[PDB]
Parts: sequence; structure tokens; C-alpha cells
Amino acid sequence: RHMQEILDAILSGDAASADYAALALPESYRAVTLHKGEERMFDGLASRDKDPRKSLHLDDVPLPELGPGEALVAVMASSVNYNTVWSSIFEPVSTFGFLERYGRLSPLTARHDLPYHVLGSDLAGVVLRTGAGVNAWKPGDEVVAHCLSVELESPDGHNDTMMDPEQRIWGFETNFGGLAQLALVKTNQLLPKPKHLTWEEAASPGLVNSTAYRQLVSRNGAGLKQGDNVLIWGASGGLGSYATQYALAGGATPICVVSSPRKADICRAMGAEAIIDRSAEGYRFWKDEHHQDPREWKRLGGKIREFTGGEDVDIVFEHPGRETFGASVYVTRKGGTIVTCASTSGYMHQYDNRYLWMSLKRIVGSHFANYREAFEANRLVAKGKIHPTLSKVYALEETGQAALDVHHNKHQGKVGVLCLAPREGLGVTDPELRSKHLTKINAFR
Amino acid sequence: RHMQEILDAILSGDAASADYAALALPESYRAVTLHKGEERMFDGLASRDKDPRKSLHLDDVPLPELGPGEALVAVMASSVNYNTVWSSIFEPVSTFGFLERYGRLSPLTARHDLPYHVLGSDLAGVVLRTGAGVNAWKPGDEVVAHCLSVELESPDGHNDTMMDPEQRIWGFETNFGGLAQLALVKTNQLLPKPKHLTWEEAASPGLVNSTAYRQLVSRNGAGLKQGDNVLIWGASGGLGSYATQYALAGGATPICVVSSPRKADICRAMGAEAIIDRSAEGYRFWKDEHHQDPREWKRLGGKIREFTGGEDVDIVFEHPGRETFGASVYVTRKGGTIVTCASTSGYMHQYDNRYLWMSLKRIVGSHFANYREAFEANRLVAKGKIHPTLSKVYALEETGQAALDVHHNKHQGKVGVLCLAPREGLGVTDPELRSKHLTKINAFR
Amino acid sequence: RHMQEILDAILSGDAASADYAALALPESYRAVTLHKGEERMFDGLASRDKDPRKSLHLDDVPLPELGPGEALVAVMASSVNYNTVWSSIFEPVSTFGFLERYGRLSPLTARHDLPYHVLGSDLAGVVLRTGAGVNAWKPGDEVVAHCLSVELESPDGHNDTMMDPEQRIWGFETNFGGLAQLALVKTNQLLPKPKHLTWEEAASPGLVNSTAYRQLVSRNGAGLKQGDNVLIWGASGGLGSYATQYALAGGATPICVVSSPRKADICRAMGAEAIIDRSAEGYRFWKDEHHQDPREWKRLGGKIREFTGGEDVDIVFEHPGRETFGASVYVTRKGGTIVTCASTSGYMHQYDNRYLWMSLKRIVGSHFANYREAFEANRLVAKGKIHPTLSKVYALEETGQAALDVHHNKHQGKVGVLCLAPREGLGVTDPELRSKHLTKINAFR
Amino acid sequence: RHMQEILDAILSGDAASADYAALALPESYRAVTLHKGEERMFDGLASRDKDPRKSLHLDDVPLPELGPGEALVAVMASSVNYNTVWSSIFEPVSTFGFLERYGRLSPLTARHDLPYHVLGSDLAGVVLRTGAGVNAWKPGDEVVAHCLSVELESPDGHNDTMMDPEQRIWGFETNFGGLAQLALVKTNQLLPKPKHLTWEEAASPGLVNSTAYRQLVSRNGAGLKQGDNVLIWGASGGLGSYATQYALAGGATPICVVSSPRKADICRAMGAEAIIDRSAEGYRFWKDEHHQDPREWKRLGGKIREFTGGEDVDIVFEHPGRETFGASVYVTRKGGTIVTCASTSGYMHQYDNRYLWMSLKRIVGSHFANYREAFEANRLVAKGKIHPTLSKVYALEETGQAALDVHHNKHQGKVGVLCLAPREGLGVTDPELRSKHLTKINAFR
Ligand SMILES: NC(=O)C1=CN([C@@H]2O[C@@H](COP(=O)(O)OP(=O)(O)OC[C@H]3O[C@@H](n4cnc5c(N)ncnc54)[C@H](OP(=O)(O)O)[C@@H]3O)[C@H](O)[C@@H]2O)C=CC1
Ligand SMILES: NC(=O)C1=CN([C@@H]2O[C@@H](COP(=O)(O)OP(=O)(O)OC[C@H]3O[C@@H](n4cnc5c(N)ncnc54)[C@H](OP(=O)(O)O)[C@@H]3O)[C@H](O)[C@@H]2O)C=CC1
Ligand SMILES: NC(=O)C1=CN([C@@H]2O[C@@H](COP(=O)(O)OP(=O)(O)OC[C@H]3O[C@@H](n4cnc5c(N)ncnc54)[C@H](OP(=O)(O)O)[C@@H]3O)[C@H](O)[C@@H]2O)C=CC1
Ligand SMILES: NC(=O)C1=CN([C@@H]2O[C@@H](COP(=O)(O)OP(=O)(O)OC[C@H]3O[C@@H](n4cnc5c(N)ncnc54)[C@H](OP(=O)(O)O)[C@@H]3O)[C@H](O)[C@@H]2O)C=CC1
Repeated sequence: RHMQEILDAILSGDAASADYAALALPESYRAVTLHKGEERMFDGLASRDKDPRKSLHLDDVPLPELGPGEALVAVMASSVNYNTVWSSIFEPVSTFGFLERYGRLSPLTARHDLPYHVLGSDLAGVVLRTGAGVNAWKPGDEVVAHCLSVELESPDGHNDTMMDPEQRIWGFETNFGGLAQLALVKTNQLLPKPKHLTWEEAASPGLVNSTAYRQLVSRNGAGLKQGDNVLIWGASGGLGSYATQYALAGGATPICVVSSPRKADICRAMGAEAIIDRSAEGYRFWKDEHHQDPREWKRLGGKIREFTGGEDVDIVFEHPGRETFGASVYVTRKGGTIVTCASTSGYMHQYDNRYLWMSLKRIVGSHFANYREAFEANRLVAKGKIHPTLSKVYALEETGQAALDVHHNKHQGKVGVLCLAPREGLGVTDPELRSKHLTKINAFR
Repeated sequence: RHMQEILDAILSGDAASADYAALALPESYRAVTLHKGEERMFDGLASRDKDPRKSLHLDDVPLPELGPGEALVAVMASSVNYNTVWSSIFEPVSTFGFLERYGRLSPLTARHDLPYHVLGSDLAGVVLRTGAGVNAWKPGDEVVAHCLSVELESPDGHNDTMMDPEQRIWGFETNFGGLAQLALVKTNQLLPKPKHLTWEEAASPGLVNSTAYRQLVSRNGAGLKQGDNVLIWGASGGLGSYATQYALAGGATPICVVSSPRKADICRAMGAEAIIDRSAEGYRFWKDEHHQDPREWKRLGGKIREFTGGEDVDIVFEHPGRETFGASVYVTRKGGTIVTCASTSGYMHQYDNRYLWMSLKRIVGSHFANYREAFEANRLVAKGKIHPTLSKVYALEETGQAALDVHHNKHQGKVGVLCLAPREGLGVTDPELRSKHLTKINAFR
Repeated sequence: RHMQEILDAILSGDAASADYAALALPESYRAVTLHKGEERMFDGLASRDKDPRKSLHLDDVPLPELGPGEALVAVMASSVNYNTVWSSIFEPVSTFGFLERYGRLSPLTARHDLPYHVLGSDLAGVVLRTGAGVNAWKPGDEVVAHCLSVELESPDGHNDTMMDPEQRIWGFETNFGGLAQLALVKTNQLLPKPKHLTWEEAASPGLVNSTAYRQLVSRNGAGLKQGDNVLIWGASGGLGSYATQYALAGGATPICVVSSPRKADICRAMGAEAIIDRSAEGYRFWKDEHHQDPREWKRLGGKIREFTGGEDVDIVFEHPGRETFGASVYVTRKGGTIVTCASTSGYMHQYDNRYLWMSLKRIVGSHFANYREAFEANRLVAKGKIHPTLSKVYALEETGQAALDVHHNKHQGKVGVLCLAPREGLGVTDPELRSKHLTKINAFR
Repeated sequence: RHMQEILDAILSGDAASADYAALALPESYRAVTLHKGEERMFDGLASRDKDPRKSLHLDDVPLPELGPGEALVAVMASSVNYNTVWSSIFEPVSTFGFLERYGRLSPLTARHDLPYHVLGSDLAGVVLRTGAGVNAWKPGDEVVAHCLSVELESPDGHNDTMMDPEQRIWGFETNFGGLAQLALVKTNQLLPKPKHLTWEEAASPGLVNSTAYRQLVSRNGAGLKQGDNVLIWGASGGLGSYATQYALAGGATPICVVSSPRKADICRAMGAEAIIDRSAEGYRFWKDEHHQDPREWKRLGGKIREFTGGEDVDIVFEHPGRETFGASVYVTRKGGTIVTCASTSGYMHQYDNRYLWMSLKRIVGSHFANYREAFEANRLVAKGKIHPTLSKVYALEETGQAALDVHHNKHQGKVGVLCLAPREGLGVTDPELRSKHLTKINAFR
């Protein structure tokens, strides 16, 4: 069987590029899919009551046709992201609608409109084949992927590709995602695998790490500098588990927000010291459905100042959205920045503009990362400066359960998924660098 | 009488600096004031039902003691600003609340905590006296004032003085404003009077012109460049009457929003062609008290694209606030900027964050201007590149009516006020430059 | 004959996309070429004694194979650039070296490694065919080109493509340039043709205009704002002319430097008023081959201040290099910027660093433009805000003489070349916009 | 004796603000001075043969009159800076030329135009008296002083005070410097003393730490971010000993250049790993005295790449000037920044502009720091994130020897000077924080 021979060559460690080019491609591959017919199955239920285990299937699907500028990748491991969860509960809309509408553009785009949607927006693995015009990547190259799919035909993205008007999120607005044994990506999504990490660890930072890097570190986001005070909501989640690391590695002070003493201890394990538990404080920023309580804004602001010696934060790392956003704007220092990439609790934000203009603050929208920012974020991982935050790993066959844990907030850092990898622990080729950092690497386990 | 002697010297033309130094200072001056006792006379009434004529008094007040780094200015003219309106209807709080609590600091700021409040945040006039440490300005100098009052003892303002924690607005959070025959200002508020303008014209740009300059032109605001498309709310109001000029003079395209065809004609007189009447289009961005209508946002966005050839705006010049802010965020181009210095219609903003993060937009809060920005804005006026926008002039005794007109929105550009100047038309000393630009200078009359 | 039928289709004005798709591609096309065998013919000669008429041949060459993301363009007109002239004298090295070495990379790059090299880095024309993966452009589209050729496989260019490490300049480091009846370009080189211009006018701004735009207008260069004073060396040259237009269109003040009273008249024709004749002033910035004369820097600075009312320039637009650079650093305002894209007089620059650090100045290097900047620069042409500067037009068969003209600086404006266009004056489809700007369009004739 | 009673009050540790206010001011104070007579004395000699011990005098000088916004400070300790060395060798120009022509401005600045010059640009001590208009600082306050003297009457400095046209360096371009028992400073030079440091340690970072902070960390300089590679010339000198710390604490990689293995060991003690010894490597960047050797530039570049895994530096921290500047421009990464605040080896820089424009690099001039940058730099010291780098301390009477050591390169630290402090080791009031950082605090000893 051809898939087993691909895995055997990977595990062998001796296969050269010519060997991979010679290996026969399988005729099908195992993939975690949504089914088009079942897209209304959660109709009328509440969001908590929607169960990804009901809609996620394990299918054998044919290999898509390789186009120019693309690579076929044998996937050793992937991860669950929030966008995967939303996809699995057909929220906010069935991902199938875009796939069909986009597919009518050209024959190449049409490959993605199918009765099934292969999900997954992270990958770690090995290049099998490359389409026409590809020089920078060869069969056998060990890779991770970022999830930005840009065509770059418009000039708009040529000073920062996040401005491309035709940007899709791989595995979400494209098919052939990474929760599968094989994946199709553009070669400009490919990055060198950090050699000191396992397959599942290498696959875990991708989406959240690059997002946090752009949002906090890069000049396209908050432009952090050493000495800054930074409020980090959700500091032990996927995004926060990288944002906290960037604040500390950058010489800044994180004020970490968590919802349980258990999460607080992980932040201390990361090296943070100023930690706020939103439950124990019992913040109620909203009096009712339509009115906020500035007394509760001010109470958050006083709690921050206890940790900073009377200083207000230079940057708020936002993502919870409507519930917290009025407080985020209020507590930010004169001249400071609220940077936002999400609105988990609701996207209709309300805030008092007097604080924004009279104190010269700014709200900066950020989304994923361009290839240079993705490369820089992955490079900091490769250098041992930023660490994966895996808490639990599931086999591909159990992806539905992994999605539900994330949906219900059962875990802390990243939830990983094995794909072709037969067990955890494989893929390390820099044991010296790994052993220097193993304690941090395992801090979320 | 010593006030007449001061005016006669100014009107004369050959008074040297020594002559002004030798003039006797009056023991009192006429000023437009609020009265501490009356500070709640409008409590219980509705916003449109407070008439500033009820709360604005013409009193004779003693001269304050001159301090270090300050100047006593004989005021030839001033203007009404919206903050003057807000002051006169003791809304949102009595300006006395500030004055009172501050004066407890230093005996110098204590001079401002009085039972009356001399209003006014613009001036054009002549320096009479300077306090200790004043080298750049001398008696007899023709000046306009910007309204930034900064102490600059804190380090915070030394990379942009707007960030000074003690940054106040002169005549609003300080006493001895410009709607009076004399005023007290810091000498770092002083700028050279544009020689081609009359006293009342020279006093009209100060507050709104410098604010629009920082908001739209400077790198501390939207950083406009030629080719940009800029949506300008209230394009024929105080702020808009300068923002439109900066867009056109900078090589950009303003899309001007007004509420009457009469105001549309002024915008065409300024050189603009893309004009939207919000009354005629009947935008109703809010369905009910708590929900907006995204179909109305899209309708604005389509109308803009009719003027731009399918392009979305790079910058939104905001200030109306809650009524328009959701639409402003929606219509902005991917990567664009919404810049806001106010919220006339309500400061509790609501917007859909999905548009802000998924299209990488930013909301930038802006407030007045630092001295360098104020100087640059006044310099463009002095060079004839930006023109005053006076529509109507009142005598000092009629300031109450001037404020009512702005309160109810009877006027268009700036409403000016004569102080010591006995009639309009005085104070020009560069007649050739004035003749070059008079048609534009008079565009709002 | 197939080439004639392509031209007939273009001149007809009613050919639809499907019509172009069905046209027969010729077997050969006529092209201006260098010959590998002759690359040593000028060895031993001074630069000004090398004659491009001796090295430039008119050949019939076969059509290259169309690759992914590429377009075959029927070229109506092109222009002579400085890089074309240098290539024609095999300076600084022969262009064949790069074509050979680069051709070793892959079969696609090998297409360019030929015994002949078709030169030309500007184009205006009509798309004939597009390779695999192209949806933005289609047969029949009227285009101009920018000359940046980037693969974008490296992440480096994904936040500003000028940072791409393996960039080529089309027609200089690639084959199939624009001085020919057909050309091969990447589709990410294509821009919409300005409809109000003729073929030869539309082909003229490209390289020099986008370069000046990035250098002066964009935030990657000097970030011009209205009110700035800008010193522009060679203000009537190819580059200095577009810089002068950008200064004026953005509301800044150019201080134009020229070498003759007739060149001063060109600057006045462009709308500039502050003009300095370095020949009349007799500046000798260098006392000998190794020592500069600071008293001559000072003389330039005083003369500048005569035009600005005592103000030093915010920006120096540099390109002459060693001769002028010390003076450019000297005269720049405290906090100002010297932006440089060339060193025509010599690339070993000498300056007094005391002025740079003690007055907090910066020198910013700039080079060509990314696709977004090229689009914005061409869009300002399409809007009628920036105008082509054609001074003389040659037919394709006379390209050798056009190159000599540029080599000996016989013209102040761009030198254009007709390719397929049978005469000047064709290709206008927005005659109303043309009429409005006709006098400016012809200012360099 | 009044001076002795001031020192006793400080050493007692229980003197209140009112006790300092009641202390009798001395009528003279001991100071390190230059003499305007001794003006010319080193002319005709070479730089190394200039002995500061001949030109630096220990005189008794009368107290200057205190002005508005100023403070008289009892100086416990100071430091030697390079500007002290340049002052003492009257080189390039005499500092008297500054002092002298200035004071003819205002009677307040005229106090500084004296026949002697009290040197010193750092201080740690205790406020004794404040002038009119001072609220933020009071007698008894423990302070360090930054050396920025700005008048701020001009608007130019109000968006970054370094742009004030009257910006000066206290103790170098002004009188009453800190190498003395008393000093006169503007209160906007005052910063809170770090409580965990001794007087001499607290005085040592001021000038070079704030300069390195602006140059490397702030957005007004290089804008460092974690992951950047930074080449740091003179990494164990004054400036470099802070620049190296900022690189490491901000998550970047310094490539440190020193001239002895002993200095290399200190860099390793600071936490750096990539270290280049310029003497051992034998770089000779200048062929003759008018020509450089690009083979030597390339050799440095390959040495850097050995440390970075083949990456070129994002930032070069320059200050040696002519000898190294050509290399610095060459080795910088494409799109990178060379930031320079000095030219120790000669201010006539020469560099190859081809590397700057073709690789889109920039040279950014930087000079000291504004009050906000100085506050942020001192705050990082106060938080124990940046440490002082004292190597040796001299008594006030031996300042000439201290100057000579820096002039010839005998030491590596900052070299500190006791003023009123009778011995080393006094002034710590936060011993717990000191203990946490003592090993790093003493790394240069
Ligand atoms: N490129 C983009 O634009 C990206 C967006 N995303 C995100 O997708 C989702 C994933 O974020 P991710 O970190 O991976 O998911 P996680 O669940 O792993 O972490 C999110 C954290 O947010 C906190 N949180 C949730 N709700 C609230 C609330 N109402 N108030 C305060 N805190 C709250 C929780 O931390 P705790 O309970 O401990 O307080 C939670 O753990 C987000 O919605 C965002 O859209 C992610 C990557 C990229
Ligand atoms: N932070 C700062 O430094 C400064 C703030 N301010 C301003 O005070 C307030 C007044 O500004 P100013 O220009 O002098 O006042 P004006 O009244 O002169 O102009 C404001 C314009 O806004 C328009 N407008 C008013 N209400 C609405 C609405 N509900 N929706 C849409 N448009 C509306 C009106 O134009 P039309 O009806 O024709 O559409 C009006 O002309 C500004 O909003 C801001 O607070 C001013 C200067 C500085
Ligand atoms: N980096 C890039 O992307 C680009 C660079 N270029 C440059 O093109 C060439 C120069 O630009 P371009 O304007 O098109 O060429 P032009 O010949 O059309 O103009 C050059 C101008 O330089 C002036 N000049 C030359 N030498 C001196 C001197 N010693 N002192 C003062 N002025 C001098 C002359 O002014 P005189 O007329 O005073 O009156 C001349 O007009 C270079 O080769 C360079 O490559 C061009 C396009 C792009
Ligand atoms: N603009 C501003 O505000 C400031 C400027 N300065 C600068 O001070 C001087 C440097 O400051 P500072 O750090 O206090 O002085 P230091 O003497 O303490 O350190 C300077 C370092 O530069 C190295 N160096 C000296 N000469 C050369 C050379 N020819 N080539 C390469 N490296 C060299 C030396 O290290 P090694 O021998 O180990 O290689 C030396 O340690 C500058 O001249 C200027 O005065 C300083 C502070 C502020």
C-alpha cells in the first residue's frame, strides 16, 4: 500500500529527495471531513449544544490535482483551532457555500468545491510533490504550514500580503486542509520545520503563534517594546499562550487574565507574575444587555495598577470582544493601543469614545500574518525563543472529540492531532536544542 | 480710560514695543463668563431646550496676576467653538468642577478657580505683557493662540505634548479665555498672526484647523497622502471646513457629507465634487435604540463607490459619533483608518468588529494638536494654502446668540466674535496676499 | 501575416476578448537585441565614446514559451531608460552573464538564456495570452507594465516586495523586454493603461515615475506632506521631473536645481517657482578629488533660505551622488530626510556625520517600487494628477539612435519608442480627460 | 561650613523637605572647570598628546542665581563621558565658543557665559532648592539628571523635544555641569534616583543609557524587535555596555565588537555569545587614507554570518564613525538600518551608496534622548531590567586622570566620579532589589 510506503520512507530518515519523487502516490487518503448534506443538522440548537462529533466524518477521499505554485504534503500532524470548531458546527454559515461560489471562478478554484470539506489549518510534514514554477521547496523537505492563501494578483497585497483582497484561510475557505494524511497547499505557505520539536509540537504553534506575532510584536500590530505593560486576555488559551511568551521574551510585562487558579499556575510557569482571575474578581462589565458598568471598568483598572505600581497598560491584547472591549479601551494608557483579532463573546463592540479621543488611544485590527511575519514567528520557535504549548494530543480518528474539548474550553494551550504519525514523540532531529528547553516545551501538558 | 488707550494704540499702527510696555493696564476688563451659582440652571431641561443666552454673562472682571512663561494679550477677536457651547449648557459637567479641584494644586493654577469662568478657546490680538523667562515674544507682537495648555513637568509629553497628563484646553479647562477684551495664555500658545487676514478671520481657524491638521495630515493622525480617498463627515462645519481643504490641498479626494444642498454648494466652492447629502439620502443607520442596520451601512458604501470608481475610502474623518460610527467602520477600505476626535451625537460607540479585524482596519483617537502641529497648521494659513471659513460675526455682547446658533446648527463655517475690535475688516498688513485669496477666504460668508 | 492582423485588431477598436484569443500568434517578432558575441567590442573605450548604434541590432526572434503567471503582450510603444543604455554599452558588466547564470536554475529560467538579449523596461500594449493561473487579466486588456520581476518564493518580500532577495529588473536581468513588437511579462507586472494618453505617452512614465513615487510620496520613502519644502536635484531630468510633480501635487514646495536657464523654464512650465541654477551660482562643493568645501555647502543653504523665507528643506530628493551628497546632508532641516535612489556622479559618498547625528537627520535608500506603489503611481497618472514627460519619439528601427540620444543627454524629457504603433497619437479612449490636461501633457515636447 | 552641613543632612538620612529648605546655601562650591584663558594650549599638538590633567582645574566657583523652572542640586556623584574628554581637549572647537556667543541672548542664559566652564553631563544627588513654577520636585528629592537642555519656546520641539532648535547638552553646551559639588539644572532634567543603586552607580547610566535607548529601542531610532540581529560596535564601552543590554533584554541577538579578550569576557558576562575582537581579526577597512578596502568589508560580513547561521544584521549600532562606517553600511541586511550618534574616529564618513539604495537600507542619525525616552531608560534601570556598568571610580580632584583613561581607552566601564559623596558604596535604599541583581551590577568592576 502506497501510503504505508510513504510513511515508512519518512520514518526511515535516509530517504533522499529523489526517493520521495519516485514513490507512488496513493489513490485516496484518510481525511476529517464535513458532509454537504448534513449542513443543517444543528438547525435551531444553541451553540453549546452543537456537537462536532456528530458532523465530523473520517473518509477516504481522492487526491486533488496539483496546480502551479502548489505542493502535495504528507501530513504527520495537525492541530485543532477555533476556526475548525466553528466550521464543524456549521457556524456562522456552512463553509460549503464559499467553496461552491468560489469554485465557479476557474478550473483550479473549482477543485475545492466538493460534496465534502477536509478541514484543518495547521500542518507539520514532508513535501511529496511540487507544481510548476516551484524552486524553493523539493520533495522530502520537512515543513510546517501557515494558513494564509493569497493569490497576489491584485497590487493591494504587495506592501503586506494581508491586504490582498483575495485572501482565503487554508482549510477554512479552502479545501484539502491539514486534518488528513495528505494536504494541498501553496508553496508560499511552507516554512522549515523546527528540528528540535516532535511532529505534533511543530504543528501546534502555526496559526495562533503567527497571529500573536503580528498582533503584538510586528509594526503592523502593537509594535511592542521592552518596558511596556501589556494586558493579555485569555493568557492561557491558544492565542494567549503565545502572546504571553512574546511579552516576556520582548522585555515587557504581561498582565495575564485567566478564569481559574489552574490556568494562573500555567502563566506562572511561563514566567508571568501579574495574573488576574476574572472569576474570582467576578467582573460584570455589562449591567444589562445594552448598558455597561464603568464602575466595573474602573475596578479592573485599579487591579491592574496594583501589579504595575500605578501605571496603566501600554497595550491591550484583545480577542474576547463585546464582553471585555469597553473595559479594554478604558484601562489603556494615554497614547496606548488596543489590538484586536477576534470577538469570541460577540462582535458588536460598545465603548466610550471619550476615553479614545481625549486620551489619544487607538484600536488596531489584526488578522493572521503575512508570510514574512509567519516566517519570523516560526523562526523564533526554531531558535528556541518561543515554545509550543501542547496540552493534549488525539489521533486523527478522534478529531471530533478534540474539537469538542476546544468548543467547551476543556483544555489550556493547543490541542494537537496526529495524522500519519503513528504515535507521539517522533520527528526530533536536534536533541541538544530540545533538551535545553524541554521543561518549557512541556509546560502545558 | 486705559482700555480705550490700548485699542487706540493698536489701531494707530506706529506703536513700538516700548510704547505697549508703557501703557497702563486697566483694573478690569469685559468678559463673557459663566456663573458658578447658575451651574445647574439647566438641570431637568432637555438638550435643545437650554439657551446659552441664559447662562452667558457680560461682566467686568479684575485682571489676573501674570506668571512665568505667560502673556497678557489684548484680544481683538475670538470665535465660538463647540466646546464653548458645551460649556454654556454646563454639559456634560460644569466646567467649574475642573477649575475648582485644580486650583488646590499650586497657587499659580489656583488663580483659575474663581466664581466665574471667562470662556473662549481662540484669539487674535496683541501681546501687552510677558512674564518671567519669555524671550520669543514681546509686547506689541501680533498673535493668534492655540488652545493647548500643557505644564510639561511630566516626561510623558516630551515625545508629543498631547500626551502630557496635565494637558488642558485653554478657555474650557482653564480660565481667562479669549471671549473677552483681555486674555491670559502661556507663551507656548502663541503663534504669529497671518498678516493677510483680519482680526476676526485670523481668530477663526485656531482650534478646528489645528485639530483637523493633526487628525488628517500629521503622522499622529491619518497620515494623508495624495491619491487617497477621504470620507469627511460634516464637511461644511467647523472641523470639516478645514479637513476638506487639507484633503484637496494634499492631492487627495474628499467625499464630503453635508445635510443641505446649501452646504453642498459651499463644498463645491471649496473645490470638492464628491458630495453626499445625508438628509436627501435618508440614512437611518440605527434600526432602534439598540440595533443598527447593516443594509444602511452598505447603502452608504455603494454611494461612495459611485464617486470613486469602485474604490473604498482610505480614511474616514470622524466626529459625529454613535449615529455614524458603525457605518464609518464598515465603509473603510481594507487597511484603512477611521480617525476620530469627538462624538457629537453620543459617545457610546457601537461597531461590528468583524470588519475591523478581518480587513485590518484601525480606529485612531485624536485630540487637538501639539504646538508643532498647531504651528504647521497656522503656517499653511499664513502661506495662503488654507483659508479661514468665517460665515458670520457677532459683537462680544451677543456671544449668547452666537452660541445658540451653533447649538441649534443655524450656521455653516466658523462663527466669529469681535472683542476689542470695533468693527469687522481691521488688522490686514499683507494686502497683496489677501487680494490673491479673498474669493476663497469669503467662501463661507 | 499574423503580426499585421494583430495590429489591425488593435486599431479597429471593436475586437472583443474572444477575438484576441482566436488570433494566430506569429512565428517570430521584431526586436531590439544585443548579441552575445559582441560583448567585448567596447573594451578600452571611455564611456561617452561607446556608441549604442554599433551594439543594437534589429532581429526577428521566435516567440518564447508562455509560463504560469505570465502574459504575452503586443507592444504598441516602449521607452529608453538609463538601464537600457547601460546594457547597450555592456556596462557595468554584460547582461549576458546574469542571463546565463540565472538560466541554470530551471527550464523556465533557461528560456531567457539566449545568444541574443531583447532589451526594454517599459511597455504600453494589449494582452494576447495568459499562462496557467491567471484570472485578473485577459486577452484584449490594455496595459502598461512596471519592471519589477519577483518570484516571491522567499518570505522576505511579503511585507514590501522590494525586499525580495531574487528580484530581477525586466528587460535588464530578464529577456523579452519591451523594445520589440511582443513582450513576455509576469502578470503581476501589469497595470491598466491610462485611457487619456497615447500609447507612447502611456509607456513613458513607468520606471522613473514609480521610482520617484516610492522615493518621495510613499511611507517607504520620504513620506511627503503638504507644506514640506523639498530640494530636488536635476529637477528637469527623467526622475527630477516626476519628483517636482509629486511635490506640487501633494501641496509641498519644490526647490528645483537645474543647470541652465532653459532647464529653469521647464521647471516653471511644471508650476515650480523656486529654481536654483547651479551653473550660474557656480557651486564647487569639492575643492579637490578628496576634500569638500563646507563654505560652498553653506552658500547653497543660504540661497535655499532665500526662497523658503528662512526655512531649511524637510526633504532632499537625491540621485547625483558624490558631487552633491555632502551639501544635501548639510542643508537638510533638523529632523529631515535625504532620500536617494542613484549616484550618477559617483557612488562613494562623503558627508560630515556631525550634521546627521546632531540634527537627527536620516538618509533613506530607495529603488524602483513594489507593485502597490507602481499601481498608485500609475493611478495618479490615470487620474490626471501626474503627467507624462515625453520629449521625443523614435520608431523601433531607430532605437540605436534613441539610446545614443539618452547616452549624451540630448533631451530633457523621456525618449519614447514606437513598437507596433504605426504612428504617434493613437490609443486615446478618454478624450475629455486628455483635453483638460493637454498643455501639461505636452510640456516637454 | 555650609557645604559640610548639607552633606551631613544627606548622610543622616532623616532630613525632611523642610530641613533642606532651611539649610544655608554655600557661597561657593568646588568644581572641575576649563579656563577660557587656557583656551588655546593644545593647538599644534596631536590628539593623543593632549593631557586633560593640564586643562582640567579644581576651582572654587560662586553659586549661580536660580531661575524659574530650575533646581539647585547637591551632587553626590557624576561620571566621565566622552563629551567631557572632547571638552577637555578643546576639540574640535572650544566649548567656550558655545557658552560665549549664547548668553548674549537672554539675561537668564547669559549666566552661563563665564570665563570658566563647569563640566559634567551626569549627576546623582539631592534637590536643595527649586525656582518659580516648580511643583513636581521639591527639596530633599533624590534625583539623577539627564543632560537634555531644551528651552521649548519654539514649536519645533513639541513633537519630540530633540528637535528644539535651542536643544543643548547640559555640561557641554551649558555651564554648571555635574562634575562639581553643586549643579544647576532645569527641573525637566530631573528623574527619580534608582533606590537600589549607590550614588556613583546611579550617576553612571544617565547619558549613555538614554542615548542607547533612543538609538536602538525607541521608534525614533532603530525600533528593535525580538529576533533581530544587531551589530554593536564598542560593545563594552559606555554606549555599547547599554546597547548590548537592550539587545538581549529585548529578545534580539547582539553581535558584539570589542578590541581585547578581556572585553569579550565582559560581553559574555552580560549574556552575549557572538563576539568579534577587531584587533585579533585585524580589520583594515581603509586601504590608504582616501580609499577603503571592500574585501575587508566582506570579511567582516562573513564573520557575522558565522554567528547568525548565514543572516545579515537587521541593525548596526554605529558610533566609531569614519573607520568602520563603510563596513557598517555594507554588512547591513536588505531593508536594514544603520543608526549613528557619533563619529569617534572622524566625522567625514565615506560609504558606497550602491549598497544603500539597491538594498533599500537607511542611515538614521540619533542624538541623546527626549525626556520621555530618558524617563523610560531610567525606569528600566529602576525596575532592575538594565544595569549600571561602572568599572572604576575617582575622587573629584582626580577627574583629569579619569578623562585621560577614557581618552586613551584604559577602562571599560563607565568611569565614575565622587562629588560630595565621601566614599563609594552609599545611597542604597532598596537593598532587596539590589541583591537580586548584584552580580550583573558589578560585571564591569
Ligand atoms: N488570525 C486571526 O484573526 C485569528 C483569530 N483567532 C481566534 O479564533 C479564536 C481562537 O482563539 P484561541 O486562543 O486559539 O482559542 P482558546 O479557547 O484556546 O483561547 C481563547 C481564550 O479566550 C478566553 N476567553 C474566552 N471567552 C472570554 C470572555 N468572554 N472573557 C474573557 N476571556 C475569555 C479564555 O481564557 P480564560 O477562560 O482562561 O480566561 C479562552 O481560553 C478567537 O476567537 C480568535 O478568533 C485565532 C487565531 C487567529
Ligand atoms: N478633540 C478636539 O480637539 C476637537 C473637537 N471638536 C469638535 O466639537 C464638536 C464640533 O466640531 P465643529 O466642527 O467645530 O462643530 P460644527 O457644528 O461647526 O460642525 C460639525 C458638523 O458635523 C455635522 N453633524 C452634526 N451632527 C451630525 C450627525 N448626528 N450626524 C452626521 N453629521 C452631523 C454637521 O454637518 P451637516 O449637518 O451639514 O452634515 C456639522 O456641521 C466636534 O464633533 C468635535 O467635538 C472640535 C475641535 C477640536
Ligand atoms: N533606483 C531606481 O529605481 C532608479 C534610478 N534611476 C536613475 O537614472 C539615472 C538618473 O536618473 P534620471 O533622472 O532618469 O536621468 P536624467 O539624465 O534624465 O536626469 C539626471 C539629472 O541629474 C543632474 N545631475 C547630474 N549630475 C549632477 C551633478 N554632478 N550635480 C548636480 N546635478 C547633477 C542633472 O541636472 P542638470 O539637469 O542640473 O540641470 C540631470 O538633469 C541613474 O542611472 C539612476 O539609475 C532612474 C530610475 C529609477
Ligand atoms: N549623540 C549622543 O548623545 C552621544 C554620543 N556619544 C559618543 O561618545 C563617544 C562614544 O561614546 P562612549 O561609549 O561613552 O565612549 P567609550 O570610549 O566608553 O566607548 C567607545 C567604544 O568605541 C570602540 N571604538 C573606539 N574607537 C574605535 C574605532 N576607531 N573603531 C572601532 N571601534 C572603536 C571602543 O571599543 P573597543 O576598542 O573594545 O572596540 C570604545 O570602547 C562618541 O564619540 C560620542 O561622544 C556618546 C553618548 C551620547
